[PDB]
Amino acid sequence: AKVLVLYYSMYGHIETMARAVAEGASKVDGAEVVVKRVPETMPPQLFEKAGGKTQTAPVATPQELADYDAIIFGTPTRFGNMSGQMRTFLDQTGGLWASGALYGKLASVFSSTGTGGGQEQTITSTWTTLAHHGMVIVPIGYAAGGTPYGATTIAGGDGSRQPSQEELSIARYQGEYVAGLAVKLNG
Amino acid sequence: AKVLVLYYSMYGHIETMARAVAEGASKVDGAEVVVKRVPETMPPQLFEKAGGKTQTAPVATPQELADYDAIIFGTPTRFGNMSGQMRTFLDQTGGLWASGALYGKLASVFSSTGTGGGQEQTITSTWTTLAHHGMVIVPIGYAAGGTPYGATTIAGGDGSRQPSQEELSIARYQGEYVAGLAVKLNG
Amino acid sequence: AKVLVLYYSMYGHIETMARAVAEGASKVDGAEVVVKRVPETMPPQLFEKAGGKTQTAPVATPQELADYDAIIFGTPTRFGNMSGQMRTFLDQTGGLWASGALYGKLASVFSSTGTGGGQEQTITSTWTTLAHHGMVIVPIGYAAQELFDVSQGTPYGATTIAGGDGSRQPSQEELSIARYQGEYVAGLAVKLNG
Amino acid sequence: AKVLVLYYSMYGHIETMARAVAEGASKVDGAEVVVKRVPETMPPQLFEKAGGKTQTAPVATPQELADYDAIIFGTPTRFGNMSGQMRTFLDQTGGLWASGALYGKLASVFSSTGTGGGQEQTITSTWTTLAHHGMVIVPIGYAAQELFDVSQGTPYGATTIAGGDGSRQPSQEELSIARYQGEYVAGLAVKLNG
Ligand SMILES: Cc1cc2nc3c(=O)[nH]c(=O)nc-3n(C[C@H](O)[C@H](O)[C@H](O)COP(=O)(O)O)c2cc1C
Ligand SMILES: Cc1cc2nc3c(=O)[nH]c(=O)nc-3n(C[C@H](O)[C@H](O)[C@H](O)COP(=O)(O)O)c2cc1C
Ligand SMILES: Cc1cc2nc3c(=O)[nH]c(=O)nc-3n(C[C@H](O)[C@H](O)[C@H](O)COP(=O)(O)O)c2cc1C
Ligand SMILES: Cc1cc2nc3c(=O)[nH]c(=O)nc-3n(C[C@H](O)[C@H](O)[C@H](O)COP(=O)(O)O)c2cc1C
Repeated sequence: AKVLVLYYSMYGHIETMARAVAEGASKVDGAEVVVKRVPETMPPQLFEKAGGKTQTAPVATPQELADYDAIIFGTPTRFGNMSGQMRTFLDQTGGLWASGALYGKLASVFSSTGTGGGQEQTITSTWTTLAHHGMVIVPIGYAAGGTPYGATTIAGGDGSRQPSQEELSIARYQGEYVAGLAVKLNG
Repeated sequence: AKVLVLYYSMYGHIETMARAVAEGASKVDGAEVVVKRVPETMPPQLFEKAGGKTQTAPVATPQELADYDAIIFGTPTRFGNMSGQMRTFLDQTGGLWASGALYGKLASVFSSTGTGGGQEQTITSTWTTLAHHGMVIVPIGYAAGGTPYGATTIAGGDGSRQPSQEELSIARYQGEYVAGLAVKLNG
Repeated sequence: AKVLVLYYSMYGHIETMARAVAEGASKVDGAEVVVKRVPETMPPQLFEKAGGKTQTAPVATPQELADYDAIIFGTPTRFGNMSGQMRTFLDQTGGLWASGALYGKLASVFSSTGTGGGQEQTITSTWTTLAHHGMVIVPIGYAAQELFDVSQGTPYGATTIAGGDGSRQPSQEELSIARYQGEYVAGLAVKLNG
Repeated sequence: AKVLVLYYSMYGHIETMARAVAEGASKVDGAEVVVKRVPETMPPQLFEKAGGKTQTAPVATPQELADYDAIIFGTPTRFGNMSGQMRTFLDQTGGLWASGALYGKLASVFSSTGTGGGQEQTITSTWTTLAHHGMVIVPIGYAAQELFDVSQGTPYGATTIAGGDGSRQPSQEELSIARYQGEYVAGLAVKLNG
């Protein structure tokens, strides 16, 4: 089964989580794992002014999402929604929608946040879009700051540092668990 | 694989939908289907005053939910949430939660509504509880009044009549599709 | 303006928060503040065996919600929804809905959780119902620090952590935010209604 | 009171609804009403090829949102969320968030959909962001029939159906509800701010 970890990061928190998700997924024998990012939509000079961390993962196209049995989506919490970049990207998947291309495939969501709240709403509002595509939605439940909706990191914004070891463990779990389901369903 | 259709109905709309869901599930060779209701919490005299339709399906206990590979939950739209009866029932599943008993099992949701709106919020707010239990959430997507979140019936409240043939077809689809996934995952 | 703080509590956490909300509301001259609870639905023997806490607040009826200008709703988080007791109570507001009785009145929500997870969904899923009644929804955002009586969460409404075992009590930081919510909502109620 | 109707539209459906909202708002004496759009993010050539509609409204900046008492946000439904254009615009409100600039101001939301599905989630997921800014959320409920200029949906905000092919235009029933929303929000804005 093929697993895509697909993410948006501006300051590297989701980037770090994505690597952990992918490590977890790669523990599953039957699973082929790939990590890609959605495009940055901000002009590089605006990204740099804002202090962004340049992302180097390969860039996904909207249409290649069809190639995978499971897609694990990472986004920062942006006032309780996914980022504009992820939203712009998903707004480009209309052509898949029309064809059923993601129907029945597994979807799961991870996030990162400051200490203001909103991470639950980010994850569940991202589910909604995934449901329009007919994707099967995988929460993490009581595996575990924490939500049962998906892994999170609390990045205590500004002088910000880094995901905790416990946070990265839960992120690894989410990838291992999603990948295991993907192999059960698809070989 | 074992499939439970679990529902709450006061005026029979969800009752009618549940039968359709179960017909759909029963089309799947590997699937064993059972229909049960959550208890009515209103005193019978209060139910009758309100014009309720007496429900006769067997009553589920909260703990027997553990026996099934997939659970398809039906609730009327009540101001954009599940009914108090379904909420009281799910509030009794704490003992399962604690043990992981529903973790990884499939969950899906259907609803009924008047013409006021709220059906989307009823379905997605019910998902949230299912996620706390670690259940895998199955939307219906573009199979289809309609929502991709789950089957609905628009019961145009008062002088109310009945689910449409197209509505009942989508409800059958939801059971067939959920049951098919349950057999893929569990035999 | 008349402000109702309407709550459900099994183990006292929301009760403590309700009292805080009401204290904040009472700071507003011209706000008349009342605290009531929704009925317990569990048999008393079961409530007692479970260690539920007895409470002095008067029990609300659904009808009387019409008599206020603002209603601040408190509920524990039950798997990311309001409690079955609050849901069952709100399901008895159909007659009010049909007459418009709560339309345009102010509404706000507070919660409690064991370990954090779900609190945002509890608050926003309760907003849904408030919107069907046409109530004006008041989130708390991140208010100016000087408006809190303790020097310092969610923007959706005040919350408290009860711990995994239920033994934690609300901190003065948490209670300060609850007091702020009541004062802020009551302030708006008087601005709109005298 | 100053009321901003701030919208995104690709094919004109939300533009038509915005104009309706503004017409309703303008009925309130003392309400100063302004309509602006968020910037298009697609390259113009791609917008044109896709059949996007050109529009006269002035383009808003994020900063100027601070200058209003009420903001009524319009967005098409994009898989049950606001559009990437509105999301990208709101993600540029961090400086306003940090200064409190929108706190306590009134907010309300309207939408459009192709075939119905998702509209409720678009509106309530936009409320989330408004709450992070501490805005007072105004749903429309089911208002008294006599307040609509056409004799007669969701309670969360006005909506319109564009059809599967995008060719449907908003009905006078739908537009009446949009006009109501603007008049009702503007009325509240003047009650609160003069
Ligand atoms: C536009 C904007 C909105 C934000 N909204 C929230 C929020 O609602 N709650 C929160 O706690 N943090 C919020 N933050 C902080 C980010 O979620 C946080 O810094 C996250 O760790 C960044 O992930 P990244 O490094 O992958 O970009 C927001 C940041 C931005 C830029
Ligand atoms: C307390 C209450 C709340 C209601 N809320 C809504 C609503 O938000 N939107 C709606 O369109 N209908 C609403 N209705 C109507 C019911 O969803 C509808 O009648 C449904 O078909 C009943 O299903 P049942 O026959 O299975 O009870 C509500 C009804 C009740 C009693
Ligand atoms: C059925 C049930 C479900 C619960 N779900 C959650 C949950 O989703 N998240 C959580 O952190 N705590 C949860 N709790 C813990 C409660 O939120 C906690 O008991 C409550 O906040 C206490 O408030 P009270 O003392 O006013 O009853 C749950 C408790 C029960 C009984
Ligand atoms: C990426 C995308 C996703 C969409 N998702 C939905 C949907 O979830 N539900 C729906 O009914 N229509 C959906 N539509 C149709 C739009 O909501 C419709 O084009 C929009 O309401 C038109 O408003 P406008 O003319 O102002 O752009 C979608 C359109 C696009 C381009």
